[PDB]
Amino acid sequence: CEKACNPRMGNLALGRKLRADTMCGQNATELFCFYSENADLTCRQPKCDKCNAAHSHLAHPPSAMADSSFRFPRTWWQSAEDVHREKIQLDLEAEFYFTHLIMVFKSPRPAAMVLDRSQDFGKTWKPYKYFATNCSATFGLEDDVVKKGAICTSRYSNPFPCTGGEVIFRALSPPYDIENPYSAKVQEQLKITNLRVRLLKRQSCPCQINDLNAKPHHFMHYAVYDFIVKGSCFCNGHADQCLPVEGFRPIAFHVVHGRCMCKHNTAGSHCQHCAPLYNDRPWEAADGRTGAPNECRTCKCNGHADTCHFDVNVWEASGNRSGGVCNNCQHNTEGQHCQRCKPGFYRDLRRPFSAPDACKACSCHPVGSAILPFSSVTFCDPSNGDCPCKPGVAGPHCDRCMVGYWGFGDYGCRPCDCAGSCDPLTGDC
Ligand SMILES: *[C@@H]1O[C@H](CO)[C@@H](O[C@@H]2O[C@H](CO)[C@@H](O)[C@H](O)[C@H]2NC(C)=O)[C@H](O)[C@H]1NC(C)=O
Ligand SMILES: *[C@@H]1O[C@H](CO)[C@@H](O[C@@H]2O[C@H](CO)[C@@H](O)[C@H](O)[C@H]2NC(C)=O)[C@H](O)[C@H]1NC(C)=O
Ligand SMILES: *[C@@H]1O[C@H](CO)[C@@H](O)[C@H](O)[C@H]1NC(C)=O
Ligand SMILES: [Ca+2]
Repeated sequence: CEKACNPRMGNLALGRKLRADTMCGQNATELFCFYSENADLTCRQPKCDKCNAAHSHLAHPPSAMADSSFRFPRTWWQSAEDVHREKIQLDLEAEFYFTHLIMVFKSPRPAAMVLDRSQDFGKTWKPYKYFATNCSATFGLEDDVVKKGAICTSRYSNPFPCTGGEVIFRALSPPYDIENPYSAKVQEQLKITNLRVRLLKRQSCPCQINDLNAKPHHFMHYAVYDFIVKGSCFCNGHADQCLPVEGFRPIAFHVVHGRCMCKHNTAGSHCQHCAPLYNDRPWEAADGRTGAPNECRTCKCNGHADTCHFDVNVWEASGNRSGGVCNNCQHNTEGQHCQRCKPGFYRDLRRPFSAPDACKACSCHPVGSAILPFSSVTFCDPSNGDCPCKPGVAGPHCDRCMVGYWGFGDYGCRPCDCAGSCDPLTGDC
């Protein structure tokens, strides 16, 4: 995934549970009929059949909308008899991009219905598009067939055709197809966790029943062949392939998954984060317009840290060039970039600094080593490991009397008046 990228588009309906308030034949078996019209608007002979939820070959559950839209016999969900207020809802186990919807009614399309989304797993909902035979009379909204931008539409509400009639909504409206698809403005429109259809009123086939040997009956019910929800895994443009989301058990389908295989040194379920060691500059979504990747930059830690965090104060201090700060410096290092050895250690020039043994422990003798005020312990020079010795004490470790001194002790070494080479133990010449 070199440049800005995106996973494959697909029907989010597949593999997931579509829910509906009701379905025909909930209790016992039920006779049901369908009525459509021909060119002369005369009612056709109604195909009738039995419905029963307990049996697969008679049931019409909501899941019949999420199945393949091209199988041997067409399948459809069918609500209980005599119901107007109905709701179809699709809950997603993660955040996905929703681009455009296609419903396909077997019965006549509803005289009124609305579509909306939840961006926060069902806590809140916000409209997408209203549908009615008259937007002004039903919802007090303008019709987009005239207003060219309205939120309501009668384009998909005509009783004819009484069967196979489709309802459609496209999130990628003229304003949203241009510009960067990952911008804040577009995410507001595309990103969703749920998708809900609320049917408000049924619609009877207004065809002429002249050729009918019997009056219409057992038809007051909703019916939908397919609930095609085109969309894709959301990854902020830092991925082109997704795996299953943790804890998700799907139900002959081509399922769309949500867990992003993140690229561009990003991380998180949707690449919203930077990789743990790549917080040197602020995260940013890939630019679909520009095609720019906007990939996370690594922190400099000299190989003494595997994690780091951004810092706006350090960021501005560098001149907006770098702001990473290494977390939990390993190998006895200390710096912001783990670039120095801690006190009580020093640079081992024999080794490279990136090496684990870059810093070597100090061997300052506790008694022979002098201590500075406002400190209770001696630490060696980090550059060469030389400890500051008390008077008369010598060496890099201050662990023995200087030449010409004796009586190693907590106050250094006494000068031997030989003078003359000393025996450091007794002071004899
Ligand atoms: C939608 O609005 C109404 C309801 O169907 C209808 O418009 C009526 O008739 C004329 C046509 O423009 C309007 O001036 C009246 O105010 C409406 N009367 C009522 C009682 O609503 C028409 O069916 C539709 N078309 C529109 C409004 O253009
Ligand atoms: C990089 O941009 C500027 C420095 O050139 C940083 O300061 C920002 O300045 C802009 C105006 O140019 C303001 O709108 C921002 O509010 C400033 N940021 C802050 C944190 O005060 C800016 O911070 C840097 N980039 C980022 C992402 O912080
Ligand atoms: C099934 O019967 C019960 C009454 O005991 C009640 O739920 C209703 O009449 C039937 N169910 C539906 C969904 O209509
Ligand atoms: Ca179907």
